[PDB]
Amino acid sequence: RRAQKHRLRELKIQVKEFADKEEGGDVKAVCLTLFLLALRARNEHRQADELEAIMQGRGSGLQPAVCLAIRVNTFLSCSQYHKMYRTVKAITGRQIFQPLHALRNAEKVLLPGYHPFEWQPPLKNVSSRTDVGIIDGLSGLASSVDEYPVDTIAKRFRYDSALVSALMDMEEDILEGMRSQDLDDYLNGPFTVVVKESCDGMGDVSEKHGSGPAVPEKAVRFSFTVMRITIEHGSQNVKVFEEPKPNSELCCKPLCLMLADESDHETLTAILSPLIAEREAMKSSELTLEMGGIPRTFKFIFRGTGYDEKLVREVEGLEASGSVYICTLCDTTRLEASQNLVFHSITRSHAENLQRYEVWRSNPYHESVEELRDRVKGVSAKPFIETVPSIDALHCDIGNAAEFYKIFQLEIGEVYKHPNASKEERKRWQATLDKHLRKRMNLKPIMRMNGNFARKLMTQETVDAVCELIPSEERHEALRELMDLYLKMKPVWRSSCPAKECPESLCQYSFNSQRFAELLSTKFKYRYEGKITNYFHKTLAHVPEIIERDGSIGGNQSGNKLFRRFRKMNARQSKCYEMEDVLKHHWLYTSKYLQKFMNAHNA
Amino acid sequence: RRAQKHRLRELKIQVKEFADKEEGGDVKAVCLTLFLLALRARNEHRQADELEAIMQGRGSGLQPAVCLAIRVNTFLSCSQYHKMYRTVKAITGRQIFQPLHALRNAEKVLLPGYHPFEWQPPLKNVSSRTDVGIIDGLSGLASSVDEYPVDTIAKRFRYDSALVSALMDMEEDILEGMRSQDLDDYLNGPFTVVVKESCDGMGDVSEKHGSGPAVPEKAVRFSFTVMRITIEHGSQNVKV
Ligand SMILES: [Ca+2]
Ligand SMILES: [Zn+2]
Repeated sequence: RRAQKHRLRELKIQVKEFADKEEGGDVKAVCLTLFLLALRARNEHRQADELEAIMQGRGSGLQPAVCLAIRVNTFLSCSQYHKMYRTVKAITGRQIFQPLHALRNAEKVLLPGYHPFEWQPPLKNVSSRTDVGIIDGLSGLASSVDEYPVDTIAKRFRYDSALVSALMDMEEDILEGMRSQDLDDYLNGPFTVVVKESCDGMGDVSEKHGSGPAVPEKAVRFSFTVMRITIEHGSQNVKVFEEPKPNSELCCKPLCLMLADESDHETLTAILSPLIAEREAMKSSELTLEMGGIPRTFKFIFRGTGYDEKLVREVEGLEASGSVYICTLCDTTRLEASQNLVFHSITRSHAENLQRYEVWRSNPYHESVEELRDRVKGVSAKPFIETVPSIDALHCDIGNAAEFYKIFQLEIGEVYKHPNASKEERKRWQATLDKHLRKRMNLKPIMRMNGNFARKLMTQETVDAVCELIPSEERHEALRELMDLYLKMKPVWRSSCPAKECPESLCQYSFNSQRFAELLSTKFKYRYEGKITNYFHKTLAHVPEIIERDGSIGGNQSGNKLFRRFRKMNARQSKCYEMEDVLKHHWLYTSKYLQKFMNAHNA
Repeated sequence: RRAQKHRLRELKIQVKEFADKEEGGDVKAVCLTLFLLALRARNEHRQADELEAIMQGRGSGLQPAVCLAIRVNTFLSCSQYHKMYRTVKAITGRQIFQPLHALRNAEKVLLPGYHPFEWQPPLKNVSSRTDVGIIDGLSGLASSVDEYPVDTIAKRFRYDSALVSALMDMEEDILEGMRSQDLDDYLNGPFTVVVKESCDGMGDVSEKHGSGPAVPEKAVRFSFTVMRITIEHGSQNVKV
């Protein structure tokens, strides 16, 4: 290049002097065009569009977000990716991948705390500094010796910044969504965003090959998911964005992680309370953003539905499990639940629960303990988290089949004429049923019940096989009608869109459930022993109100295995940088941008 | 195109004159090196050597063996590799990496038990097949319950297979050494090879998590190592 510079210096002076005498110092672009047409005179057009692509960079360039998605999805550490990059860079001569600092900039553009924004109300008790990332989850606790001891490790994001980064991630999708729904690319807000709210612990995360049992080491995440986005034009609203898979593992963006027990109450609420404060400050605010070159405004709505049963009974203030109070919507006792089957409503709310707890504190009528216990309907603790509860179809049909197995046990028992039996007589009845189902169905019995055995039990042919063993075929007709009502009721909560999929089955729901209640209360009037499952109470009573409220009934070892993967593969030690690392890599794993690049094979 | 051609017709005819007067109708290399010098003075050299590789004729895709090398050296599973391969194929359009078929093909090429060879002695108590690799280390130890009971799993090669495979992939090294130390390629042997051997146990190799410490399971590899290849020609020998 030095001797080429010596042979080409005069020509270089001439081309730069034409550049500054025609364009004004634009030697690069004119050099591009003259070399391009110098190749175009030899009709090698493949190389011409190739040079267009490499000046475009969209050829074999690999924009750093793509290889970042590759490294995150394939679980590569830094040294190995550096090895792969330098080896392919050496063997091809061209630099097809990217180096590490560009990868760090490409990940710094996707973390929380990068884009600017503001809020039309000034967001009381929130620091308006706009470049905060992973902060300490303890919000400045009091870890000194003279204080209450707490040895947990919690790392969190601020709520608003993570919401902002999630919206900036789904920016391109919401652009093409509002294009596809026959509207303009220019449109001010307000976009109203409905957000799923969830929390769950992932059990044990310890890995000890020996040294006895090491540590139980329970931990728990707190996460959210953007469910749907909507917008009006004048008075007509439109769903501008809907999510296809709500409960999947690729759309659960985490706020905070802590290594703590799920039931360790005070530490849990002490870490989770400032995020609650941020949520309630955010409930009555207005976000303003600059995504599509123009400002947009945002309101928000939060649905706390992603909780499980033991946790919602714990963090709202109810009894754990051993009460007479089983319904988290209706105040029906266990006594009345066996008695009244469907005629209830939804009567539990947050503010009245606060009022009931204040009644439990004050005790204004100086009554005794048990009448307080039935007056407040199981309210014992101060409520501190708003939560709208729901169900899932696995618990519904597993409670159904757990009833039905006992129904067939009493049906082979002929217990209507044997008012008592020995327990081992019922064990022999059960064992004859087991031999019977193995000899007819070829089914393998098991004491534990999962969704699989429960789902493959409910067939017309198996209920035919079990009613063929019993005489008095009015019993066969009774279980036939009963199974018919069951299979009618099944795809209602087994559709995920029952307002649209099976509206005929959605209608006549109170009609068929009242029929089935009349069947169980009159014909099979021997199950009435007071034993009733809360799952069954929810399937009988609390179905259609949940349906008209939401419209849906929409993987245990999922977060924990992935958490062990992140902790073991790519992590720093000392228990301080570790949680920041797994939190950051989890947030990078959960981006819509990277997954959208990652599954490009289907196109 | 015709507009900028009209704008730069003087430039085209000017460097046309300069190409005829400097190197005699050599517009291609002159205009190319002008682009290279300009875009390297731009200090954005990734585009520059990309254009250099594409105008030299450097191939985009690569050998299967290099994919095998980087896969082994990074310790990656076939699932994640296949995901990476299909993503780069979907993004780039053209294919650069390889799928698993040619990988396993070049693998069994490089594996022992594939290439023919012979022995001038007949090698008593040794089989005649040249195409057996991995076998049981038990050598037909009947482990029925009526006999002495063991449980030690043992896998092994055949020794001569390992020797000939080690020779065939050090073949390029000994070729370069023969070209370095003043000889030809058309030499015959007998090449004298010095081989040391070793085995050592490694202590526990187990990750027991069902209940903690189950068994200190001790394993042991047995291995060989070449360290010297020589040839004696005429009077003396030479460490090739
Ligand atoms: Ca040793
Ligand atoms: Zn209820």
